[PDB]
Amino acid sequence: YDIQAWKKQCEELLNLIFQCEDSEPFRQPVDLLEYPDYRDIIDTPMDFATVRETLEAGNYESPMELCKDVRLIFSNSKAYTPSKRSRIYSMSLRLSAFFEEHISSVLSDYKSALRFHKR
Ligand SMILES: Fc1ccccc1NCc1cc[nH]n1
Repeated sequence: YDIQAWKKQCEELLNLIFQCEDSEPFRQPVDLLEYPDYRDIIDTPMDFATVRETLEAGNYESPMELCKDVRLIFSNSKAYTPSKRSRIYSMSLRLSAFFEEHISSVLSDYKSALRFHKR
């Protein structure tokens, strides 16, 4: 029933993601000195520190907004990868599976709580 519970749930999920070794390439913005043409392919950079900071600033209204930004981290990795077998891309697929497995109940509980609020 709690319309605000998603925020702490997302904080705890981001804590789990930061503990995951697979998140290391995604914890901070992609370095343009390491990948000079990054912005020629990727229009909207995103990373987990920017997601956490947006959440902690009170700049997400719902877990769907957070989920859209986290998914952008993974679609950027898929768009920039030179191969479907690359190391960083392979790490993003596992991390995406972990994130989707955990965010599902957060989204369901929030949407259910909001429907109850507007009943
Ligand atoms: F070299 C790559 C292979 C596959 C996906 C992404 C990259 N480089 C960009 C990046 C993203 C996060 N860390 N570095």
